[PDB]
Amino acid sequence: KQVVTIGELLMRLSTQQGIPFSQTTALDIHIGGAEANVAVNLSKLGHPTRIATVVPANPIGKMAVEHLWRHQVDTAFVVEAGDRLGTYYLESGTALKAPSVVYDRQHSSFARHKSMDWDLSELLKGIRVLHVSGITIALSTFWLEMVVKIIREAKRNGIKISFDMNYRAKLWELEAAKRAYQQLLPLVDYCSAGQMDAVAFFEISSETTDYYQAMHDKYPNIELFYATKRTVISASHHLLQGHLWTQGECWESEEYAIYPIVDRVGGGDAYTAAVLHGILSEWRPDETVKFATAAAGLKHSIHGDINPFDEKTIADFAADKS
Amino acid sequence: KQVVTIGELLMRLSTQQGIPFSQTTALDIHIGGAEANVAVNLSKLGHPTRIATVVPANPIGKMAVEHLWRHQVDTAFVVEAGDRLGTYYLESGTALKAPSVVYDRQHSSFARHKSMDWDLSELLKGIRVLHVSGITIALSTFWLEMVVKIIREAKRNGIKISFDMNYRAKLWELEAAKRAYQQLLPLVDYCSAGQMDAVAFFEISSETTDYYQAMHDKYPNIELFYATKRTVISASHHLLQGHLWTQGECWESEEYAIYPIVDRVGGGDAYTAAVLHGILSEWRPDETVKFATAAAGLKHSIHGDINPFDEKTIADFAADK
Amino acid sequence: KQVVTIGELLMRLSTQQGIPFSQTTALDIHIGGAEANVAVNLSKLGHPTRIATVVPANPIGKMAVEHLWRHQVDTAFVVEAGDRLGTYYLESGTALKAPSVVYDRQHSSFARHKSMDWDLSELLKGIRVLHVSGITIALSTFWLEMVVKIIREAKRNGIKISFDMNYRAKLWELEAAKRAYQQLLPLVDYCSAGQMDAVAFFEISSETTDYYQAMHDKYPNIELFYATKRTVISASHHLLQGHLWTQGECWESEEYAIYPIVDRVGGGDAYTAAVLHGILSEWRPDETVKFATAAAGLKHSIHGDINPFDEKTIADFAADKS
Amino acid sequence: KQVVTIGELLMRLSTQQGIPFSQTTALDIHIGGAEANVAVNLSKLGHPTRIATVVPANPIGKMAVEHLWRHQVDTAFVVEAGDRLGTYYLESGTALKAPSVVYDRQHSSFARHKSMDWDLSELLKGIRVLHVSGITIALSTFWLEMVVKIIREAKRNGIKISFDMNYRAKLWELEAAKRAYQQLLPLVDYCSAGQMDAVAFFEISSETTDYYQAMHDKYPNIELFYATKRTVISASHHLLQGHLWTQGECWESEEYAIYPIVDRVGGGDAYTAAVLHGILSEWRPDETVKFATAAAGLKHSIHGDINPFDEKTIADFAADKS
Amino acid sequence: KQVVTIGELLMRLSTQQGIPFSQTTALDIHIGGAEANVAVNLSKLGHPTRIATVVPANPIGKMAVEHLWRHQVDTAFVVEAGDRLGTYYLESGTALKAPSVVYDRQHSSFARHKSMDWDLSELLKGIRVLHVSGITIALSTFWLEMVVKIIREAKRNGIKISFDMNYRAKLWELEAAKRAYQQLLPLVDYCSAGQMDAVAFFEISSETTDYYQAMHDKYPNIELFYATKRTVISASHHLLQGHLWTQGECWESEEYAIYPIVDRVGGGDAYTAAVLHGILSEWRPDETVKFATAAAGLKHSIHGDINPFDEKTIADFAAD
Amino acid sequence: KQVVTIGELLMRLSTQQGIPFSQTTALDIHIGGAEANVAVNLSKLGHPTRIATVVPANPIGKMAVEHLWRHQVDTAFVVEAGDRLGTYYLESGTALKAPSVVYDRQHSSFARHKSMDWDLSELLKGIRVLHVSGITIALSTFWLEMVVKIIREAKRNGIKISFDMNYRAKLWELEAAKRAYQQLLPLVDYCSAGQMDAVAFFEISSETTDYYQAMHDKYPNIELFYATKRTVISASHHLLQGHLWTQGECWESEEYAIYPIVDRVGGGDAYTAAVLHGILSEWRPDETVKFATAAAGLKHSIHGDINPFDEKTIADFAAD
Ligand SMILES: [Cl-]
Ligand SMILES: [Cl-]
Repeated sequence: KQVVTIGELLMRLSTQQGIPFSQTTALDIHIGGAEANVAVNLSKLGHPTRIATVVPANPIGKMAVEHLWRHQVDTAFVVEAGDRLGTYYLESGTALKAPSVVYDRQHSSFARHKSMDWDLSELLKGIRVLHVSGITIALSTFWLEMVVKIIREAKRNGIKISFDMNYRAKLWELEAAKRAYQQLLPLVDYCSAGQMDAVAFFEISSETTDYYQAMHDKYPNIELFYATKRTVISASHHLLQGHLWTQGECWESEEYAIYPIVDRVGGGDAYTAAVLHGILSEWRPDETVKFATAAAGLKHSIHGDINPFDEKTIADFAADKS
Repeated sequence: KQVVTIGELLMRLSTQQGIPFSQTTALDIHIGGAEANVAVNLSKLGHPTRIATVVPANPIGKMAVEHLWRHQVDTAFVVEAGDRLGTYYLESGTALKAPSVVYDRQHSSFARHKSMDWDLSELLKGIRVLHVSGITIALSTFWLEMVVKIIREAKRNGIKISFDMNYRAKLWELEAAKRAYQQLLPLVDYCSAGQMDAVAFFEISSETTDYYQAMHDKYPNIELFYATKRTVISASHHLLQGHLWTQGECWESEEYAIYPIVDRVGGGDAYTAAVLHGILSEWRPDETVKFATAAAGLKHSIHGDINPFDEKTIADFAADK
Repeated sequence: KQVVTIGELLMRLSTQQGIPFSQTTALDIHIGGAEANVAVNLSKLGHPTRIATVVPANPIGKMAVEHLWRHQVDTAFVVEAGDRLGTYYLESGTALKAPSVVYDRQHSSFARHKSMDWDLSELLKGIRVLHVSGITIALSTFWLEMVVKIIREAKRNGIKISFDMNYRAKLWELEAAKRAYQQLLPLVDYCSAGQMDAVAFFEISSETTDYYQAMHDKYPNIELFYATKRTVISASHHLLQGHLWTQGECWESEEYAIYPIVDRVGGGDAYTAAVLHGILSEWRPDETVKFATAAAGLKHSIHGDINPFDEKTIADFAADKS
Repeated sequence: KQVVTIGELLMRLSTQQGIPFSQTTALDIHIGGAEANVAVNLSKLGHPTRIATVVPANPIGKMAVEHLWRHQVDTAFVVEAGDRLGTYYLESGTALKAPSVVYDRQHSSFARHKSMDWDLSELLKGIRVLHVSGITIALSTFWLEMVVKIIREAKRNGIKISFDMNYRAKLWELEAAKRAYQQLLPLVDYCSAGQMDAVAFFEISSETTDYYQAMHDKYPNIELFYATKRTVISASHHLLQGHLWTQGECWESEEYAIYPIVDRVGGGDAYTAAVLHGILSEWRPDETVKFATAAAGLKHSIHGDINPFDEKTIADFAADKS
Repeated sequence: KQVVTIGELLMRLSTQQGIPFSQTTALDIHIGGAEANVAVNLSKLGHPTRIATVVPANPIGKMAVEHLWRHQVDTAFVVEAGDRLGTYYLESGTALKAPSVVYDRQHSSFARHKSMDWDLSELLKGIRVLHVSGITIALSTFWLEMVVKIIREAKRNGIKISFDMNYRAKLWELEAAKRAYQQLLPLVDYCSAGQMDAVAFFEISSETTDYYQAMHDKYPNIELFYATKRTVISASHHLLQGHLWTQGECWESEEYAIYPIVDRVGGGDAYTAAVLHGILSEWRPDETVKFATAAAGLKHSIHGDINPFDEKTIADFAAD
Repeated sequence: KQVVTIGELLMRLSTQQGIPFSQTTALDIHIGGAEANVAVNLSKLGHPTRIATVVPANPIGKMAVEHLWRHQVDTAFVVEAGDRLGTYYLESGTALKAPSVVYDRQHSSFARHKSMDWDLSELLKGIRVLHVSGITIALSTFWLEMVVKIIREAKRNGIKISFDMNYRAKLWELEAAKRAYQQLLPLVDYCSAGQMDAVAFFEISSETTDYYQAMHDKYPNIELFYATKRTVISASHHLLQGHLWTQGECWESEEYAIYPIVDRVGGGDAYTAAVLHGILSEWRPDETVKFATAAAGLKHSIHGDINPFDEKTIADFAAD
């Protein structure tokens, strides 16, 4: 089954372990972006994927396109426009010192794009699932409205809608995010959202124990919720457990202890891609949460945004756990 | 003798020798900017310098400021504002393949700045020379008009004005630049301008042999012109010779053959700083052009934007070859 | 215009400049191979390409496959078989000291392969040119035989044949190579071959000034020959000039001086790809040889096997010299 | 408020993780020195600092000076003389293998210096605290007596005295050290001393649980002691807890678990500088000890000798652990 | 006391921490091999060592030889032949991700060797201990029979036989290996072998508790058994404890917690060499097991196959 | 034929190309020293060599020793003593910018040595040639006198004396040097010296054209002189030609243009070892000067102090 996604690619520029911005003489490059990571990760698990996106017509934009080709993501729907690819700087963290990020994504070709450049019948042909996150819709009114527009056209073709809340304080205030999420949520089939999202965006009280049930109660259209519970002990030591709620039941993976941590970035996108894989493969929910959590766990040992492992490697690891 | 400059600092991100953008997995970092480079270079030669500039209040902007501290450039007139430090990417060149650049300087804190945040009584106190380049005035109407205002105030106080043409095609059209240069040129004392500048912006004829003389006729206020003549044989082999015109005569250094080339970036800025150093030390024109060309030559052997050598090292090389 | 090729992919393991094997602590990796480099270089110039080849079903085989995806070479006709990817070690050379190689390509999946795993009608569907080199047919009788079949099949379909003599002493002795070449030569349209080839394989006396006219006389079928004239001054200083002969006239490029030299490997494949490009573009001879020599010259400035430049970048450089 | 310090700068030359001296092909460089590190760290926190020190008038000595500039420590009192900058080699440690050091600091300019080249009225002008360590006074009888002469001039002018025991087996015998310490301690206001110090140098029975109270009885002039309690589990796993004793009370921070460890070097200097910052800002004991332990903890995540964090970053971290 | 060994050297090509094969642009080089590592590690502890082995006459073969010179192993019995040095690729593991290997050792000079190029009275001259492992004998029948001949001759001379089982499933079948081990075990004095070995090759039921006693009973010729008990929590966290059995008593070290892990490769070879060192120095069994476990644990902190520490350093750590 | 040398090993710490001291964050390590380089280079050409030297008993001293083991130089005559290994820093040079050096060799274990810790009969056993340079004798009166003492014992045993003037202004003034050279020269068989040496230390006038003949006249015991003529165009472009004088003739190699230059350090030592190799192999002078000049030329392409090429590789290059 084929999947389409919508999202911005960024170049991440990272310091080496133990080196602060103020002492760095070189930066490691990684191409990534929430939705693009999900496309790459899905393609790793055998799903043909495609992404509607925008890059500048320069060598840096071309690196982003090359990243897609390398991981076999269809680039037919990459549009060339604007003046720059967005970037961010990441200062490595270890032990007591948390990673630190400086964004430089504003004014990017994507963020500034205001032109309807996609033939929807074409973008959506043969597609089973459409995936997008709250990062994209936060970038601008044009993007919020474009995404809704595309969601609706997809729903009319019976395409399933996957939505990753992915709230980023750095991108918008809780109230604006909330207004926007309330326009998307009634249109979603599969939703990545956790307890914090429940309280901030679903009017759920911090008090309620079964928040997934109350989230479904508010938006009965949502068949399935998925997220990880992360316990941050330090920048080098997390506990990680997958949750997947559907049909009135929460299914949980085993809890993994991850230490040390090579690179947590994209850990969430690995999880998301792995859940969608299980759904598309029509697995039982226990099988899906177990596989997806193993995938996200393994991603933490790999520098860069995307998860390099094939399905067999992930499955084998999930089976050793039990 | 103190020198003040005005300009934007950029972070350069470079590939390693022989590696194209498409295969690079890491980029080397260097902080620089034409006027900032001149400031640093002058500091290395014993001149207290300061710079009026703008950076974001984030760790990346802090990197630019720390670069100034490291090289003993006064930072009291650095202004924090905006959301980003401008950058550019540089793909290494060697042999037949020229270096290649991709700018990402737009929307920088400096470029977007529209606020008069400099106390001029303070900025210009104790100052002997003010230096600025054509890159700064190409960025916006505000910077063009801001530099003009500081210039006029500067002259009022008997401060000498050093102006580096530094036309960049990727910043503006010849016509726009021409109009702007026409506002600055009448205010300049020491001008870094070459043969293509004379044709381009001085309305000088292409045929004319004594361009410096004719440029001076056009703007009699300009006491001295300085440039290098670069012969580009390959990305790894240049010939370099310094020119310095004043009082009706061109003075020229010996011609250096530079090969291979480690990093030509900031080579012009090393020249510019070394010329200014000579003027400030009241050297003769022959001593100055000689010293400055040696400085520029040595810079080509050093990765990054600034010239690491002290006067003695530069002078010993110049007197050597 | 599509091109298909046949050839082995190797992993090159290279020392850094000034570091001999005996002092090296790390080796840089590059994937490459004469035909694959031509494929990749043609793709860089806008020609859809595909390649018939063999790699093991392991992570190292996979790296060769990923190399192809990265550069948009079709991999549908990559076959997975055998036990190892061929490799070779390269010790960098500078100034008086020449580069030095230790091959480790024996027993590669490609070299060992004895199975007819290609559907010829699929492989040649929509193909305007078939390219292959002396390396491939030297590897075994199976490969010589396979190349012959495929050419005869291509020839019947109106497909042009491109052939790189690419004689390698390490792979076979003159006598064997010559008998092999004598089967292919009457079937070639475009031929990369130089004076040593003429003397070695075209039966031409070394006393003949115009060897190209004589080689053409031996084989009136070959519509053009191409090659570079390399003057080795040192490991860091070469002169390079392109030749292209067709219809009774040798056309020459300017002679470039190349110093220093970053990486000469694949310079010949850059030249080949560029010449084929000019042919498929139906350019004039003087334009082609000018373009292709610039391409090959620029390639010397880039680590690894393939030429990273686009057409406009090469053509801009070619037009600067004169 | 302004601080003066006295001490030698060293160039540290470090192997990479997991690489022993016998296999290293490059060494990473860091400039440091107990007192110099304290100066840099104070300056990070807003305190103008200056340092009386000696370096050779050569490019290596210059690196030491440029390190001071970069971190805005006043260099007006750096004296150029002698033949060499002291160095030491540090072999990385991880897990069971402890870091290993080899000093190459004898015969340095600082070590051999015998000249009184500092105008004291200028050196002590506008100063509130003078800081020095047992490292400096161990280097020579000249430095021992020079530090004594300065502290005495300082004390006349109403300046507080900060002393860091910092006993080094490598530098001297306990008894000689003991005798030197007996000259300094009666003269100190703020002492960095642990229980090891208490037993070895303050003649406090190792039975004694409240060693600070006994140390105070011995030296009633000492207003407050400070130190970290370090529990070494391995070279990659330490527990760290700050202690600060003043007017009859010991005040503790939370105990931090640090793992892995990036670079413990200079962690004590980060603690020392943080404590002094708190003393200078007139914070309460519990504030200072909490802030300083956090500063020291974070330093462990950074390669090199100095702490790169600003006050807000440190304060925010400290506030999160509560 | 001098030690001789027999074994193949391989070049290991490794990715850096956190980098998969698919993204690596360079590979770090390490020379090693089970028996070659034991030889180097013994030399580190003051024992003159030598190794019977085969490398190609090319620059890569030469790297293997210079590795031996660097570490003062005698190379008089290195033979040059064949076409290639065997290699393998190692993809780093950290935390949940286990390291992974791709072997490229087949058709190696050592593997394809069929020529008896060693003067045995010279190779064994002045030697106190002969060491070899299950890796060598698995490579070819030629090597199996070569090793047997050499053990036979070594025994006539009063030379002690050290054997490391080192079963590698990739090299041969359980049944094929069982039959080789049966010809060797009756000839062994010091044996590196664990509970899995006891069940797989000594025909002991997985039931028996005191497996070493049962192993001794099967082969009363074996004076000492040694092995580590390793508990893998993750790729970055192992527990490690040494065992040494002799005269009907097992002797155990303290259990070490190792984390993170820099490079576990050659950890067992470090253990083997240190045990042999203790035996040759005539230490008590408790000193030996404690010393060798310390040695093995420290090796985990060092990139590469060999243990760079001297006796004093290892001994100081064991005592602290 | 075996060779003994006497000299100090230094650790060289270098910046990478285009990086000045002021911006470097790491330094590359190379072990070397004029005489130690000669010993290593001779070993590469098949001669068993040994070196009398001193290093500290610490891990840095050990790196110097491991360097010798790796290149098969005998270390039985390395003595451990004192507090530090000498070092120097080298700032890379390219094109117009010459490399720049800062020495940190004073107070080294070797520099400060004052104890006769060598059994001369053992040091010289089996030796055909003894080599030393003006660097060693300049370090202290102890080393000057110790070098003479060893030379004399060597001559009593028919050993040939190879001396490399190698005057270094950093180490001593011309007068003191000349004094010392005047004790050594009457004892030398093979001498590395050029025209500047002739004027400076042989008291030849800068008028004489045939300076070697005049130098021989003064010291007829000197069978042959050898040196390179270097023309420095830039830090990345040198011309190099070898000279070799014997039996009243100067033999010159072809002239090599070297560009770019990877690392000139040890270039002279490569020349010296290759010349000695030719002498020991009893080659004709034209064969020797051609081979040695090629050796020295190839060295310029290799990072570090020592020449990695074998004889066949150098000979093949010379023949082109
Ligand atoms: Cl770690
Ligand atoms: Cl170069």
